[PDB]
Amino acid sequence: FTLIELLIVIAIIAILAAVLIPNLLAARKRANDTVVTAYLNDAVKFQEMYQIDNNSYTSNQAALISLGLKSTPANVTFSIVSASANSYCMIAGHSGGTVWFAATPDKGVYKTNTAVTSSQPESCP
Amino acid sequence: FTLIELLIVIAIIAILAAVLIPNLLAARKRANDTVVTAYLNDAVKFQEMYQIDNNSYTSNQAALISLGLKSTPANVTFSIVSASANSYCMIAGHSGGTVWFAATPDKGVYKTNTAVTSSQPESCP
Amino acid sequence: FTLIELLIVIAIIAILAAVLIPNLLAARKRANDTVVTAYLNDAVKFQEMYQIDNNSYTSNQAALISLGLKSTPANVTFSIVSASANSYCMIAGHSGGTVWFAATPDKGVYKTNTAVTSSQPESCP
Amino acid sequence: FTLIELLIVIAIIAILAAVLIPNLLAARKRANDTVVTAYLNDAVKFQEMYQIDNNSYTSNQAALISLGLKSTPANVTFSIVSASANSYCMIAGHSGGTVWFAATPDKGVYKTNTAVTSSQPESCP
Amino acid sequence: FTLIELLIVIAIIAILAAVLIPNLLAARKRANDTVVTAYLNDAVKFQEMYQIDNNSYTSNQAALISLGLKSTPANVTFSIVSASANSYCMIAGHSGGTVWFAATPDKGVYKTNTAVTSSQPESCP
Amino acid sequence: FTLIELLIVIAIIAILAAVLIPNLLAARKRANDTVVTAYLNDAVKFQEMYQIDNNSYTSNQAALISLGLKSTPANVTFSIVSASANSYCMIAGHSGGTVWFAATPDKGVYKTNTAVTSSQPESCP
Amino acid sequence: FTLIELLIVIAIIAILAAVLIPNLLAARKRANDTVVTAYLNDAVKFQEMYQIDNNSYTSNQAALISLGLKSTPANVTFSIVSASANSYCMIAGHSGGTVWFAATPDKGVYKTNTAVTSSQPESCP
Amino acid sequence: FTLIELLIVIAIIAILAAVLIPNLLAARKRANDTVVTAYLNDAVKFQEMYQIDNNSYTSNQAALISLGLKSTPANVTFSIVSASANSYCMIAGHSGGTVWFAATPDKGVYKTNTAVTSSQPESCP
Amino acid sequence: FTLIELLIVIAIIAILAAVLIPNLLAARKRANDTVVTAYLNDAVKFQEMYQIDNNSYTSNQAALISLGLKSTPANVTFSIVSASANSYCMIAGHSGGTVWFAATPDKGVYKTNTAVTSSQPESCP
Amino acid sequence: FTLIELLIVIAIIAILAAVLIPNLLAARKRANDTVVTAYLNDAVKFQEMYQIDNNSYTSNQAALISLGLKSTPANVTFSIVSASANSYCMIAGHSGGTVWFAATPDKGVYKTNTAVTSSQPESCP
Amino acid sequence: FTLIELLIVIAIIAILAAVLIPNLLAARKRANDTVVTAYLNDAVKFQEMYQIDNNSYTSNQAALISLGLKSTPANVTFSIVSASANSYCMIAGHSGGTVWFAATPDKGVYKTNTAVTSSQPESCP
Amino acid sequence: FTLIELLIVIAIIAILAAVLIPNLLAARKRANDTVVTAYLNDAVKFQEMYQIDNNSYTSNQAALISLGLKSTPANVTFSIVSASANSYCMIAGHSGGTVWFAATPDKGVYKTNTAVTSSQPESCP
Amino acid sequence: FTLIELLIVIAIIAILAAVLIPNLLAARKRANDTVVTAYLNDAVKFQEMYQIDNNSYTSNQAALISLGLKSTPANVTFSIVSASANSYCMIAGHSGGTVWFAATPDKGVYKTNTAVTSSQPESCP
Amino acid sequence: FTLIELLIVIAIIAILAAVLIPNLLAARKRANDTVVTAYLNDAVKFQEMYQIDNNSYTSNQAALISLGLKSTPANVTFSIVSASANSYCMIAGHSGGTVWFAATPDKGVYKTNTAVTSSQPESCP
Amino acid sequence: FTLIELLIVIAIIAILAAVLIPNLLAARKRANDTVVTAYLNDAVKFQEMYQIDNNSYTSNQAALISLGLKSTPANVTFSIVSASANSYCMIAGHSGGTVWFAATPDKGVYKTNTAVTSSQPESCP
Amino acid sequence: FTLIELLIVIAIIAILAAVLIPNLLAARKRANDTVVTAYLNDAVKFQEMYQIDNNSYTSNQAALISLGLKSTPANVTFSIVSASANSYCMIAGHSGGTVWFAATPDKGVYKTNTAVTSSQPESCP
Repeated sequence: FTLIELLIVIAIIAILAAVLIPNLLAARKRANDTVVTAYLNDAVKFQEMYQIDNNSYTSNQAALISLGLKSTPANVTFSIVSASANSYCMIAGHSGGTVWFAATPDKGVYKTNTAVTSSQPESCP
Repeated sequence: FTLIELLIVIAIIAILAAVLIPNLLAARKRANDTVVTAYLNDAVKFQEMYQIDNNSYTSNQAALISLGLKSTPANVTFSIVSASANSYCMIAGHSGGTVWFAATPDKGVYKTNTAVTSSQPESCP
Repeated sequence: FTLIELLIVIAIIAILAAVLIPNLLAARKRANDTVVTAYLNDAVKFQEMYQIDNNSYTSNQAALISLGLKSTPANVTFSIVSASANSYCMIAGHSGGTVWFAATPDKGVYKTNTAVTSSQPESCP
Repeated sequence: FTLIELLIVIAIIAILAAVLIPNLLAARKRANDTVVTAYLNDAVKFQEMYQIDNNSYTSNQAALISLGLKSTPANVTFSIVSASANSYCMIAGHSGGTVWFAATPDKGVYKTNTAVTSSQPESCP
Repeated sequence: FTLIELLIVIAIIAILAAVLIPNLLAARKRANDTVVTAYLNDAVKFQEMYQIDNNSYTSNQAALISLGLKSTPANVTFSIVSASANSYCMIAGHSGGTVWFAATPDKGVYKTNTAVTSSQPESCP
Repeated sequence: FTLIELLIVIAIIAILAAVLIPNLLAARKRANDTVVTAYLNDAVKFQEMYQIDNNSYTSNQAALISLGLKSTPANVTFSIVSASANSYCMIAGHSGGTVWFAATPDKGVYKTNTAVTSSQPESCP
Repeated sequence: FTLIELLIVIAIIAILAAVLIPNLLAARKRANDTVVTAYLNDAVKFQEMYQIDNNSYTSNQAALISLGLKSTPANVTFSIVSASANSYCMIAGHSGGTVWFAATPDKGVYKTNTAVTSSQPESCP
Repeated sequence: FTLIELLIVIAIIAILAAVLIPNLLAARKRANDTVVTAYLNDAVKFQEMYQIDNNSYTSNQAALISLGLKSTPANVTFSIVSASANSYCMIAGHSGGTVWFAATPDKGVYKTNTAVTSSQPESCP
Repeated sequence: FTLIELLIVIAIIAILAAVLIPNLLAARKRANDTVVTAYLNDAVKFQEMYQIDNNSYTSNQAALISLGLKSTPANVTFSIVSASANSYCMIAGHSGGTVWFAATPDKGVYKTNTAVTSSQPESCP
Repeated sequence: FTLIELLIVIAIIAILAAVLIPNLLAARKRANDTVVTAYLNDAVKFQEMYQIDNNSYTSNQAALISLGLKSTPANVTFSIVSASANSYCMIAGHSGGTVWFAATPDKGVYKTNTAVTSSQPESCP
Repeated sequence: FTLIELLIVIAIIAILAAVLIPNLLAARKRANDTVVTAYLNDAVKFQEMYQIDNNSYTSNQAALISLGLKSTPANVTFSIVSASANSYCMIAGHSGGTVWFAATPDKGVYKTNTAVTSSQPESCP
Repeated sequence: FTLIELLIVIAIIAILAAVLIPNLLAARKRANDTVVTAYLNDAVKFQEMYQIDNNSYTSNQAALISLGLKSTPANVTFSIVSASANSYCMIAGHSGGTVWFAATPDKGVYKTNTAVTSSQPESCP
Repeated sequence: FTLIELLIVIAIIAILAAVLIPNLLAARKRANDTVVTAYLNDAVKFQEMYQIDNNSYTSNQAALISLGLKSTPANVTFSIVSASANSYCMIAGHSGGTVWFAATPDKGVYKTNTAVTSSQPESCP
Repeated sequence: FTLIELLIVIAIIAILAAVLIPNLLAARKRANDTVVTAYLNDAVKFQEMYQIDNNSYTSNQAALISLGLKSTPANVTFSIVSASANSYCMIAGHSGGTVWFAATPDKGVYKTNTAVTSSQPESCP
Repeated sequence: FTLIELLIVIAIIAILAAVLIPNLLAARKRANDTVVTAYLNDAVKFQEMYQIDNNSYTSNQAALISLGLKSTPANVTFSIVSASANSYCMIAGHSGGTVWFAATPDKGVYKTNTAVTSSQPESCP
Repeated sequence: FTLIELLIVIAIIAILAAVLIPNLLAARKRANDTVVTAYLNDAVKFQEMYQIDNNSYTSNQAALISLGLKSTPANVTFSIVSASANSYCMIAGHSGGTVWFAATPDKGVYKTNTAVTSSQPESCP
């Protein structure tokens, strides 16, 4: 067991420790988008359930939570823009996500061009 | 269980969440037309019942409701234009519908070219 | 139970609601003519009953009503034109009827070319 | 086959059931007068037949019935007032008729101003 | 086939189940009036048939039934008020109808202001 | 257009089909009596015409038919009982009538207590 | 889009497929009664038309069909019991109906206690 | 609201639309016979009125119309065959009737075996 | 959340998307027959209304439309074959229906063996 | 394949397992309301079928089941409050539903303010 | 990067590969029931369409397929037991399903106690 | 920490990197089919919505998009073959899918034998 | 090859053997949570499958295992707290995990504050 | 630099060369199990993909390889036992592994008691 | 301490210095393959992340680096051959490695027969 | 044994004692880098474990140690710069190492240009 045989093993550990460790930040961004997309997909369901009861759409979040929807997820900024009798607009996004996600009845849940680092969209596209 | 196998599953969920969610706003428009058509179809019946009693047609809605007709539905703007001894004209429409629906004795319950976003028709075609 | 199966059912209800509802205004016009023809047919009888008593025909309606004839029907404009010792002429019509109906002893109760929308005939044909 | 098509048919039956049914009470009054006039016309004949036999007129009804005259009709109040050698007076009337009918030789069978609801005339005009 | 696509279908079924189901109670009221009007119209005929036989009108119902008239209909309170030699008065009404219907010879079969919930009229107008 | 709206329409048709159809058998009985009364009234006339020619009354029917009287009507049993020089007796009745009708010169054409279901009267009352 | 979200959607489809599908067999029974009642109502009319021509009622069906009546409907057992000069009795019923329907002139078209599964009534009540 | 519930409702409407619609052509034939019988009954009256004036019967129709008789009805072929001093023969029939109707003084107004589709009878039976 | 759990969910969506989507073309065919049957049922009514006015049946469609009948429906080929004084024949059919529907007074509105893909029937059966 | 690459995959599975699993309890509540609404909609139909037979409404459930209605569904408390000759009131609700559903003829099938956790309504609004 | 760090990663992959892979066979059973329920639900519709045409129910499957129904699905044993004029019985089941599904008009499409591993039910419950 | 212990760890990473990485291309093909099936399923809905408005089917895509349908998905070649008044044919497929998918009203959305690498089908099977 | 060169190699092996060996106990805790989360996620699925069959939720585990669920995993304490008709509560945890995991329908599968070293939660939060 | 200082260094190299060299054969066994588990996990996926296409499971391996699955790995004996329409059984194992691994849909991929030195299992547990 | 004892120690150092020094070049080759395999394994992940965003695969490397991928490693020649919408091919290799490594979606990351001393492969196998 | 033979042996020991003793300080520097790289590699793991629990990254070291991470190694200056919700930066270095080592999620554990003799980096590159 030489020093050179130990020294080359130390050299390879430095190489393997760099390359084999994956990009963590990028992997979480897409998982964070799934949380935003899932919560908006759930939000659309409980909007339709409130439409059965009251014949309208909710401006406030507490109305949707009372019917059955969960509380806002960790590091997520859910915010309903507006809700008329026969329409709605719900913007939501994760802090370390990719982009903001809108949610309307005609277009469904989709993603906008605005970044999560930038400010919240005033109205959905 | 790799990261790539998880990553592609996250990618497919984003695709399925977009395409499988149907157009909600469009689906409700036709259901809203059925509510307007049904209420006008009911309104025509209670107009004929008032014709049996009083030998005339009602200008006011409260006369039709007293005989048996239900109250005006949620997000519906029912409004009788005019009602002579031997005729009537009743316009009605949903706020998030397609178009206004007229209701006369000779033509029955039919739909007009005027949109629900536009103002109420003054007289039926 | 799909959305398309519900959507086609909504489409067929719109078709059935248009075609199966009959022409109400036209149906009442002929029933209104029967009321005018019946009242003139009754008016001819009580004219003959007054002829038994007084040996003449009545100019006024109150004389015919005193013998037994009913009051003028709802939305009907009965009006005796003239009544000599050995003749009479009685025009009558419904507001939402087809045409005016005359009533003389020689021709009986018949219908004239003048429309109910137009003014009352001065004398019977 | 709609409910509205059935409902309007029910409405027209109510109209036709009112107007087409004639005045029954008035129609019978004139037929009842014919029964009184016929019985008095027959009574005058059998008075002349008794004049051939006895050279006088009958006070009692049974004398006229013995010669051939029929019994008093149903709901008729026949009553001979007086009968001298060369004259007679016979009042008669139906209960649901118009007026009392007299019967003398000089004037024949005629009708008086006294109503059938009012009491019987003591002597003929 | 999403949950939201099923959920909106459940929402529309709730709307269609409310509006498309017509007013049953009101529809039967007018049909019940036709039964009362028809039975009184039949009762008037068999009163005239008894007038041919007996020269009077019937106080009891069993006399009219013996000639040919049907038994009293289900949930109908037929009742002859009075019947003189030359007149009659017959009140009748359905339990779940609109109003009581009278029947005299001079006025025919007509409807009175008294309601079926209220007590039976003592005499016809 | 619901199933319940169709089902109630089927229910009302069953009610209207029962009540509005009149008693046919009873209506024909009185018309059949008019045929018997008319034929006996005609038979009395041609008996008087034979009295002008032969100075007697006919026992056989063929003698009356030769003068001008029509043949016996359908479902009618005309039969002359007896005919002396200065009198006659003629019984007649319809198979589906009410009662047998006699016909003598002194009493005219009248109806007897014997029913048409029962056997023919041997002699008139 | 989870498996549990798909699995619950499959569970609700099984529930909706059971409850929303109406009772078809029961719905047709009442429609089948309308066919029997309508055909008997038509049969009564053409019996009266044959009475105008021949002065009797038809035993055979071919006589009624020659005048204008339609052929026997599908899955209906029409059968005239008897037909005298002044009466008739016509039993008819659908194979998958409720009960047999009689048809006489005095009682009109009515339904009997005998079931369609049981044998045909020999004579009407 | 299922498709099957709508589909069975469409099936029942097809059944009810066939059976409930009565035979129109046959119903009019008997009404057309009444028009021919009425016009011949009127023609017989004005023949007797001409007999009072001229001591004969009319060959031409214009003579009867001048006295008071109406013009020939729509779709009716009135035609007087012959008219001697003390007799007459008048054939008449509707185009869509049953048979030709004769009219003589001895037999009155009666119907012949010749059909309306076949040619006009040369002389009355 | 595995790939296999996502993959089986994709497999079930393909199965549910095939089986749950109903036959649309077949469902519309019967609704299209109702439109043709309803329009012919309406056409028969306005033919009878023209018969009241003119004492004949219409060859042209514009005469029926002037009285009150609606315009020809979308994708429907209405065409009156012939119309004599006392009869008519009206063929009609939808482009994507089942068969052509005839309409005569004696047989009512019925369906023929000729298919809508095949040419129009020259005359009704 | 590092431990950190496995560890982050375990972290994302925990996130996806929380968010993607939908609210099951809320989804079933609306499906349970459809079962109650469907059963009451069916109950209203068989109430009208009993009205055809007996001319009344059923207090007991076994009468409705004998006509054709299904047995009470699983975890549903159907209960008829009252049923007069011309009216009815039927309360029903699911154990894990939203609210109780009433069912009257005038208002149809509707939902009340009373919760399914709370006790059954004594009478419908 | 040690061997122990690789060895524990291999150990966790074995654990995750067992637990995260769901029960595939059970998931397909319920999807297979949906295919059987959907095909029977479709089969019930085309049975009603054949009832409109032929006034009966089909014993053979080829008759239902000719109207519009699809071919039998993969690994499904559809088989109509019997079909009278006013009823039917249709058993069907998937090879890897749960139980056999019946289909009658009165009970609708329901599931029986017989297993798919066991033989086909001879008649529906 | 030997070189051989590092060397075997490098050897196992090469094995795990090959086997644990799943088939990505195959996984996307089935997800791409879901996008095509979903878009055709949506296309069928908006074809029925255009049928409600215009009483026909659309040849152009822009008509369906104006009603509410989304734009064509990424790497998808949607193309309507033909659209008559009462039918349609819509072929669609993904570039990296499995096969082309047709969409007609009678057969619904189904997959054809033609591959996505091969050219587009001219007409649907 | 000196002793000092061997001695420093022995010194570095002691350093590398300490630092490079990862925390095994902590790595397994999160993998153990995945086993508990996966088994509860599977348990929720088979609870919904039992809800399809029996219309309730299971108290016992053997009912869920009979449907298809696997046996309880090694070193896992699965235990269903309660299961009403329309709800359930299932606590589960690994012996060397982090915390207990609950599982209800409304909240899904989530983790509680109670530690695995501490006793089992009596009811879920 | 003594001989004893060199001699002890030679002695320590002999000790370090024995202890520091790990068990290679045992380390590969678990890596070989991962290859078998991964290939069976992949085999289960492509079995579900063939189920989408053909509605069955594959007996032959070439069918799975054609869809996308890789060739059999080096020193691995993959072998499908049986594959019915709704099930499968796939045994596989490495030559220098631990035990044979089965793969069914209900149990997933699991390991059996049979050793790789022993013969292949005939059927999976 | 002799010269011979020193001389033999010098002789053994020459032997130990030859044999104990391992093959360095060969040890690095396999570590260099791990760097290429790791970078391609990372490259495959960021290709799937670009597929989520743009619905395609990247031809240029800068697109993958912008998403999160690291810069090309030292002495590594990464080069994307081609990238269509639904596929890709990425060759990469180390200068002192063994062979070139390809990377496609269907086959994953694998090694080719071409040596690193030889030129770069034009397309992947 | 001469003095010169001893003297040359003393001379060679001085030469061998200089050359054969390796560079100790340099050998430890690379081993010290492995300790820093290993501790940062461990620190990255327990940062991801805290992200599972709290949905954030730790600023303090005591939070990471509580989860399972070891205490700071001897002669190592670990120090977390900052830690937002979705990112972190951790600098660490040995006193007798080469350079400071950073540790972020996107770049992994890498080495910076700053020397260990120089002061600690304020933020990672």
